[PDB]
Amino acid sequence: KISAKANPEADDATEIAGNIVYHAKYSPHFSPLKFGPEQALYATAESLRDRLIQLWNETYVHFNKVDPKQTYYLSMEYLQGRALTNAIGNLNLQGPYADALRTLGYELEEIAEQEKDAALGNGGLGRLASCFLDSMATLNLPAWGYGLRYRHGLFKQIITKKGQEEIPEDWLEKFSPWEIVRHDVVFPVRFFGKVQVNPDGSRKWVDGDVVQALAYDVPIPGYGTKNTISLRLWEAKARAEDLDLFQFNEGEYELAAQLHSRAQQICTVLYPGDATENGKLLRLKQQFFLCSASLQDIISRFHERSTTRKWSEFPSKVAVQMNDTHPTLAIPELMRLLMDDNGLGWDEAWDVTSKTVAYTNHTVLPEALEKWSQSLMWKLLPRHMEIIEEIDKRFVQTIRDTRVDLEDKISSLSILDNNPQKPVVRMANLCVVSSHTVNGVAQLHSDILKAELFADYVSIWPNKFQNKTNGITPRRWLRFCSPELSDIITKWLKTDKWITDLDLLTGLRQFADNEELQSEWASAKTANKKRLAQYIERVTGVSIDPTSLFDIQVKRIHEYKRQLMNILGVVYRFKKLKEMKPEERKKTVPRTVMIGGKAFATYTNAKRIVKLVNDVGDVVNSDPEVNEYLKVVFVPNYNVTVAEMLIPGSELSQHISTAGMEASGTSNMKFALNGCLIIGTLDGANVEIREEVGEENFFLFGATADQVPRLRKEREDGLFKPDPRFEEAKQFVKSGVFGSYDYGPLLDSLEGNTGFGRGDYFLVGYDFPSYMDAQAKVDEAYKDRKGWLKMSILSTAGSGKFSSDRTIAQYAKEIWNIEACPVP
Amino acid sequence: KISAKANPEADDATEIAGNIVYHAKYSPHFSPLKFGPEQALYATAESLRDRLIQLWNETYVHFNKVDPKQTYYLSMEYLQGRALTNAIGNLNLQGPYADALRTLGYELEEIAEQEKDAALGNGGLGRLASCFLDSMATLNLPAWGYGLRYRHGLFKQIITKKGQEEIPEDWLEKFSPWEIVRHDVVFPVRFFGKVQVNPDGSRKWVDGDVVQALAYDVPIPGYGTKNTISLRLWEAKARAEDLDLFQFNEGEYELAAQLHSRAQQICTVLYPGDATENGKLLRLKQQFFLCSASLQDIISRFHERSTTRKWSEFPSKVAVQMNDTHPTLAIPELMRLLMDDNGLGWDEAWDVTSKTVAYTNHTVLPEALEKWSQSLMWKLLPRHMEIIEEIDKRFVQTIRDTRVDLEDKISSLSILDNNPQKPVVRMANLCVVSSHTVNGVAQLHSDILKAELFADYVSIWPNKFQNKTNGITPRRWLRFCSPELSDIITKWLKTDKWITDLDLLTGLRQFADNEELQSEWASAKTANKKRLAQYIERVTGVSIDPTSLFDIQVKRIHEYKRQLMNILGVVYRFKKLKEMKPEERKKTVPRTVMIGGKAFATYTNAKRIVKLVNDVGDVVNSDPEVNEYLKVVFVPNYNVTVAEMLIPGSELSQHISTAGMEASGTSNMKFALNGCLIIGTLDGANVEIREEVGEENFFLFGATADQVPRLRKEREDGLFKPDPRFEEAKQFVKSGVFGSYDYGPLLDSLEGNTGFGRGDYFLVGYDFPSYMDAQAKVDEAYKDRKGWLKMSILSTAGSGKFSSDRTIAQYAKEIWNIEACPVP
Ligand SMILES: OC[C@H]1O[C@H](O[C@H]2[C@H](O)[C@@H](O)[C@@H](O[C@H]3[C@H](O)[C@@H](O)[C@@H](O)O[C@@H]3CO)O[C@@H]2CO)[C@H](O)[C@@H](O)[C@@H]1O
Ligand SMILES: OC[C@H]1O[C@H](O[C@H]2[C@H](O)[C@@H](O)[C@@H](O[C@H]3[C@H](O)[C@@H](O)[C@@H](O)O[C@@H]3CO)O[C@@H]2CO)[C@H](O)[C@@H](O)[C@@H]1O
Ligand SMILES: *Cc1c(COP(=O)(O)O)cnc(C)c1O
Ligand SMILES: *Cc1c(COP(=O)(O)O)cnc(C)c1O
Repeated sequence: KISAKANPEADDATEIAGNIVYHAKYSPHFSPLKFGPEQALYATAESLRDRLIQLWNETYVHFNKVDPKQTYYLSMEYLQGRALTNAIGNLNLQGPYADALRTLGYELEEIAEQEKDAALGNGGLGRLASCFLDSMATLNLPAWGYGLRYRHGLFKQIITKKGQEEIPEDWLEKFSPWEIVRHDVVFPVRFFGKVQVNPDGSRKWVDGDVVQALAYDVPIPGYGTKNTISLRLWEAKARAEDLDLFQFNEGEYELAAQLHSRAQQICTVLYPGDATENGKLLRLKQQFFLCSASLQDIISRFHERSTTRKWSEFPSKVAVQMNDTHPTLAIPELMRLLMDDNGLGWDEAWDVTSKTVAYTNHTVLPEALEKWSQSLMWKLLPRHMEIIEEIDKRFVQTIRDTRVDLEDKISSLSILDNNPQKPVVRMANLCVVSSHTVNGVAQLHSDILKAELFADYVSIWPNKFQNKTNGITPRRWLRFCSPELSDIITKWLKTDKWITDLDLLTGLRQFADNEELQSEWASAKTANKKRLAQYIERVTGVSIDPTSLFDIQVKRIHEYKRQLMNILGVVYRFKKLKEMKPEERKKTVPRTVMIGGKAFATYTNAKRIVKLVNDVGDVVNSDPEVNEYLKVVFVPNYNVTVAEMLIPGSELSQHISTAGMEASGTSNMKFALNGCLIIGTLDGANVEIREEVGEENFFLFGATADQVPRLRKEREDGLFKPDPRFEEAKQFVKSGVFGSYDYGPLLDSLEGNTGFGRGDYFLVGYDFPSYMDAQAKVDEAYKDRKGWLKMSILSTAGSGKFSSDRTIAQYAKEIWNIEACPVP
Repeated sequence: KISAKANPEADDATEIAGNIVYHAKYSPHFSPLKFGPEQALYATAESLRDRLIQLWNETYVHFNKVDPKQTYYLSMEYLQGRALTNAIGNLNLQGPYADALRTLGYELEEIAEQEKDAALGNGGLGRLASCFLDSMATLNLPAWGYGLRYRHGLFKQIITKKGQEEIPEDWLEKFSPWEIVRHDVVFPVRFFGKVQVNPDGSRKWVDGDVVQALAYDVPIPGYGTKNTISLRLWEAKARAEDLDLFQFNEGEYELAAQLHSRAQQICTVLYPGDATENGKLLRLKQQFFLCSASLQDIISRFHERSTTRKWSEFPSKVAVQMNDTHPTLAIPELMRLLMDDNGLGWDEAWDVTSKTVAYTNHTVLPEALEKWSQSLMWKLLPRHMEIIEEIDKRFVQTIRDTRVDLEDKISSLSILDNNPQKPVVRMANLCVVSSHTVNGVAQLHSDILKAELFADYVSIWPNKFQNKTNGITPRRWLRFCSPELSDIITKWLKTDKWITDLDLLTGLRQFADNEELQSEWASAKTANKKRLAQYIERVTGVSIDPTSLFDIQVKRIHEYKRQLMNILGVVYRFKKLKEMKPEERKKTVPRTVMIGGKAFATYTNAKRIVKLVNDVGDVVNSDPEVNEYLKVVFVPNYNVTVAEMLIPGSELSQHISTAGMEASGTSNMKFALNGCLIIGTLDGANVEIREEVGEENFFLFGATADQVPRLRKEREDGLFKPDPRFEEAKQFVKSGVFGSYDYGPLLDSLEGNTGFGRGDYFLVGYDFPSYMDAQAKVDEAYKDRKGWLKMSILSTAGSGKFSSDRTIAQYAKEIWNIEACPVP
């Protein structure tokens, strides 16, 4: 009935309905008879993109006129998730859009479910990046992100009888309605080739392969602001003229299209397998391609703002932030662009580069810092190796000529490790030496960087090193994912200003004992639990009881994350439930356990752990004697959407990594913000959460990070004494109770005292008893409903500090020296 | 200045200007700073596509409600050219769009020049297809075309010092604003695999590769009607799930993506080189892909129109027309879809197939009819070979049962040639045996098919064979490419109804001697010649004199087309001009010779001819003693756009193929319609043109088709006597006058009496003298300006018969049994 009428600025139900129908008809991607939910999604998204374009454009023009110092965030991952709910929310158009879609015959919820997540990231590195973008927008900061437009993500995880199987993502196999292609924004990116030395001493990278980098903008709208910034993504492309027709017409199709194939490879998947030289080269190509395209674009915008400019202004007008060591090549690439393409001398280009770049480190373990073969780097990126060797020459000369106390450490401090067997470039060393600031992501992590990992560098530059505690946006992670709870918070604080000033949540503490609030709290959590139930049934086929305790663990599958401990706990609780009399079973607290996460495909034990969880669920969930008191579900394809479904409905979440292994952990912060209590080790963000929410609202257990090496040494000296419940759990897994899959090889990782891959290095067995004791505390606290709801309210009430708004403001002031630039 | 305001139905300058700016802003493909000619082009096209969508939709719905019999035209080529001018013209929005672009700061002409031709075809087969689509739309016929969405055409021709070089077309490297993707219209297409026999006797093609066939519609608007039909184009695609991640992550990138690569190959170029087994298989895959995707879509639309349907209705509701033998596989594919996917028995599916399919043949030479190795067919399309062998078994049984006088000819009449040395499938035989109608494309061609090529088949089915003389649309080829001449015609006929009733042009004959008309005619031709001069200067750098005689030959470069005869004529003319006294040179008619066309890349002598034309021009054009009387220019990258520039400005065109070699030739018709006289052999469309325009208005020469074999035999018997002027032309080319390129090997094709590639089989030497005598007649006729202009007017006046509207109306009534279905 509703007729097409374009209105790019539609802000009421009737105008918005007209604009959606306009796109359906005049921006078609389907046959015109079809107006199903999927077609309704694309039309709605295109209706919203109209407003996004207006704002993006206004923002671009304003930043152009003002010529503020601008920050560019370089990341190999962005976990954008779905864009619909967030776009509608930040434009504060919820009611009008929900009403428009109703007049067109749909519930907004159903349409929202059609959207595929943007497969542009994998883990916490990427979701941090995504949260940061939302906060940069909302704080009106002149800042952008750059990334790669990956076609297939890491992988879509499916769960079969074999356990995890890995299939390419398909989010772009029709189209993304959010992105805007910029066919004028193309930069050449080189690979391989060699260095031409000119008579005047200048140098030029020549020959090799040249790919085209094409820009796509993804608009990022701020909450309660016109300010709309960009996640500018690159697509690697060959030109038509790069296809060799002679070869094609001889039947040599692969040779004919070899440039197109190498360009496609760059944006196929994140973290392509790098056991072989091909893979190592591919990963390096992706990092270089990000770096080179992004820096060419940045330099081009710097010049475009010239009202007449001097290169001395560059580090007063540009900040480049490296998320982890993946964008390390920005350092030598910026030197290359300055000196070769722009004529600067080494000293002037170094002064610019060292004042522009900053490095954020996300790791405790020095073994985990990136290193590349010097031969591979010479092959792919000869001119950059020239620049890197010069950076290292100068640095080492300075240590030799000023720090004689460090002479014996030059072999570890240098960027180039000239080990006779496997000479490498130490990318973290390149980052620390070159960057004006280096930061960690939690206080303890940052102290560990200063005191252990980079101590000799701290000695050289005692003001280089800073902390910036991670955070999460309360838009995506509370306001938009839990609207009913958000309405309760607004009502009781008598303001909605908490959405941009999350510290206002402490105003809930005075009401934590108030039974009317506890009632409304409980109703909210229950609603979310029924929605979650529905979802889990939909996607795993298992019915789950929403009056049961929802216990959730969702992280990357990995021995140090200790999913294996959780699952052995479940196996023990199952066994005891089975042995109990039915009269005794009625005393226990019913529980639905939910584990999810992806396993790196080639990581054998991680894949065995996923298989184990599923085999355990298959048995427990189908056992009519205890399945009223316990169910276990492996939740597949964990991504932002899945987190948006689980987090609002969560009651207990598990953050149980071996102490000392986690720098941070932002999912912890999401769960705490949503009233979900944590069972956790004293590690990463758990430390700060427990501080802010109060130790009485947190379930702590396990060895502490300083005990861990002592306890490993006790194991090696044969002094470990396994708890009987742990031994019984193990045996039961080895009993055959969970089918014909031999779990013996997985569990052998927990056996013995010595050997790589043996001796329970992650202290599954040692922590097990305090872990089970904590789970007993959870049960007892759960049975006291009023006490539970009080703890849940305090958890939300104490979450203010974890806002990514706080984090980004600190970066803005202390590292980038940028400020708000609100679009009028 | 002008503000964005969407108006899909914009019909005046101000509304249209707003809609263009609306697309520029809200359908962006560029950074928002840029509004150059290219960006203007895209925005203007999108503005027009708005109107095209409305009409396409209205048309689709109307055909759906009516359930008329509908024709589907299958072609491996469409020469669509540029769409802008044609779209504006058919919507009769010329004035409003030219004014809109002027208010936005542009001339429509400049915007028009930004458009890349759709590289979807190569030659006359494809432009015929494109003309037919325009006439289907204009005559309100329920008819569509199906084609492949080729990414890179055949090739873009560049001319370098080496002559022709071939580069991939790039029309899709940003996007095409005309097409509409239909993500719900996807069909599976199989290759290789094997045939499963089921216990119930049914058979199923299984295994092998499976690609996805995705539809894109290109709207084809009719002149003076709402009726807008489709050229539906297929893209071959792999699914994301077809990428093998294990292999990708092992560094085996080619293996990982091998399905994606085989899908991409299908739509890379037209006519991929087929000397090797790979290429033969790729060409077959392209034909099968077209056929299978198209027929699945047709069957799906047949069912979608059901009001309740019976299969007996299918051939009353569907006609499939095969343009040449490339869609031969529609016959067995339609039997496969009917019997396997839809459950029909052989006899019912054959009755349906034989009444649905018809075949248009375009060939005089039996050596030219497509044949494929039986083994290759078995490998790629096993189920189709099963069906083909059954068709052939039954047909041969029919000859035994009913036409025992043909028993001895079964080995030539059968579809399967079981020659022990080279067993093949004869695709033409399959087409003739299966189709209810077979037609040729000119009266003489059709008589040759009945009397020689398929005589025994005519004997079996004496009503199968028909003629349908080709034609051209007077919209693209007169009304839109020559607006000024069109305005003169309208003024003198006192009507513009000729645009859809081209036989009205005979009303110009009474005026062919009228001095005022001749004056206006000349003025019109002169304006077109100056535009052509500009263009030639732009695209070759050669400055040409528009008061000279413009002599044009534009066809595929080939020894039988006899560009080599033309160029040797030019070389002789140049030599005589140089030898003349300047007093004598002033007696001659100045001439600009223009040759163009593409050479197949591996066809050595064709490429040598392109080089020769360029080397001759380089010398003549830069010779200040005769370049006032002669210039020669090779016009590069001949395509629809180039013909749109040359044809309106042409005075003489050359259609000089060896007699008996051409079935038709539509470019002949386009020239005749535009008042350009023809120097030509008695062959192809020249026969009918000369009849219609009058023998006094045509320059005929050369051997006739009945003489050709006798003359070839005389050459073999050593009785040929070369004309001295021919010999002198040859020698001068061998003199070194045209640079260091040795033309000896090229000319060796004209030497000797026997040998493949030798002995002047195309009668260049024999026809040369009557050719030079005709060119002499042209010069004399040119000097009599009134007599020339009378002949030019008579040429246009007699061109009515060559309308594609006549051609399609005949197909509609006599072959498809479809009728007008005007959209209200
Ligand atoms: O302003 C001085 C100078 O700076 C730049 O030269 C640097 C090169 O760009 C860089 O490769 C490196 O040069 C070394 C070569 O790699 C090596 O092969 C050998 O020749 O030693 C060189 C010096 O150590 O370092 C220099 C400068 O230190 C810029 O390219 C010059 O144009 C510019 O004049
Ligand atoms: O008419 C009913 C019957 O028709 C269809 O069968 C045909 C097959 O589809 C077709 O291939 C061909 O089959 C021959 C096989 O190719 C070959 O192996 C040979 O040895 O024997 C077969 C029979 O000639 O011909 C038959 C029809 O003559 C349809 O698929 C059947 O299900 C249906 O029963
Ligand atoms: C927040 C989030 C993460 C990061 O969580 P960690 O605690 O570091 O494991 C990862 N994936 C998704 C989908 C997230 O939403
Ligand atoms: C009309 C046309 C053709 C068909 O020409 P023939 O005379 O059949 O060779 C080929 N190419 C182009 C660009 C045309 O416009």
